[PDB]
Amino acid sequence: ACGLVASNLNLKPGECLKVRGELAPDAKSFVLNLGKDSNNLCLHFNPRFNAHGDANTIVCNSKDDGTWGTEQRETAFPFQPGSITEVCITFDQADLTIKLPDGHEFKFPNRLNMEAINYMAADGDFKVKCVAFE
Amino acid sequence: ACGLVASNLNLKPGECLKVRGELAPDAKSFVLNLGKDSNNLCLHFNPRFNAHGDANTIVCNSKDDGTWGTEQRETAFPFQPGSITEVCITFDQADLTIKLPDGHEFKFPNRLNMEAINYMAADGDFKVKCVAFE
Ligand SMILES: OC[C@H]1O[C@@H](O[C@H]2[C@H](O)[C@@H](O)[C@@H](O)O[C@@H]2CO)[C@H](O)[C@@H](O)[C@H]1O
Ligand SMILES: OC[C@H]1O[C@@H](O[C@H]2[C@H](O)[C@@H](O)[C@@H](O)O[C@@H]2CO)[C@H](O)[C@@H](O)[C@H]1O
Repeated sequence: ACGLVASNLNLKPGECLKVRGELAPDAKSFVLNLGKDSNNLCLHFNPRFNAHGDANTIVCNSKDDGTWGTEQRETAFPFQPGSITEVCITFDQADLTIKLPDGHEFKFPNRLNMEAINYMAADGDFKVKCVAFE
Repeated sequence: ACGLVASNLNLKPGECLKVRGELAPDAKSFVLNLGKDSNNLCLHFNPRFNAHGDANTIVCNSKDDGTWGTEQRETAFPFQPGSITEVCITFDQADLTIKLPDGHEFKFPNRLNMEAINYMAADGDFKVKCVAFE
C-alpha cells in the first residue's frame, strides 16, 4: 500500500466518487480499494493487465475482516498503460455501481451491507491525480 | 470529528496541491493541515471567521512533534460562509506558497525542512469536494 490512502470519506448512498489518475508506462496491475478500513472493503477494484494469471481483466472482490470474498471478473478492459484514466463509483443498499471510462457500467454486490464508505486507497501501477466527491 | 485525512500524498517541491470545498452556512473556522503526519505539520492553514479571539483572519502555524510553532497571520480573508472555496499550495526548500482564490499569494517558512509532503487533513467548517495534484 504505497498509493494515496484517504479516510473519513463519508461517502453516502447515491453520491459519486470520481477518481482520475495516471497508469504507469509498464502497468501490470492497479487497485482502488473502498470500504470502512484497510481490512474491511466493500470494493477491491483490480484491473489486471497481466497479474496473478489474469490478462486484461478487471477483478473485483470484497474483504471482510482481512478475508477476501469470492471474485467477480469483468470482460471489457478500457485501460491502457502510460495513459490517464478515470473511474466513478457510487452505491446503494444492494450494489456498488462502477462507471468505466469507455461508458461501460457494472455492479458489485454490497456484501458487507455498508451504509457509508469512509476509506479509499490506491495501489499498484496507478498514481491518483484527482479525487472528487459529488 | 475531522474531515478528510489523506496519507501517502508524495507531494514534491514545485508540485501544486489544489483543494476545493464547501464552507458551512455558519462557518466559524476551517483548517487544512499538511506535513509528514498528524503531529508534524509544515502547514496548519486556519482561516478563522470568528474563532479563538480572531475575526476574519487566516492563522498559519507549524507543528513539530505535537508542539505548535510561532503563529503567522494574514490580513486578506477571501472566504464566505455557505460558499465553495479553493486553495492551492506548493513548496520549496525555503517556503510554502499559499495561493488564495482572490488571486492573492503569501508564503510560510518551511521550518521543518520538509522535502516531501506525505499527509493532508481537512478540519472545521469545510467539506472537501475535490483534491487535485500536481
Ligand atoms: O481477490 C482479490 C485478490 O486476489 C489475489 O489473487 C488471487 C487470484 O485472483 C485468484 O485467481 C487465485 O490465483 O488466488 C489468488 C489469491 O492470492 C491477489 O493476490 C490480491 O492482491 C487481490 O487482488
Ligand atoms: O497555532 C495554531 C493553533 O491555535 C490555537 O489557538 C491559539 C490562538 O490562536 C492563540 O492566539 C492563543 O490564544 O493560543 C491559542 C492556543 O494555542 C487553536 O486552538 C488550535 O486549533 C490551532 O489553530
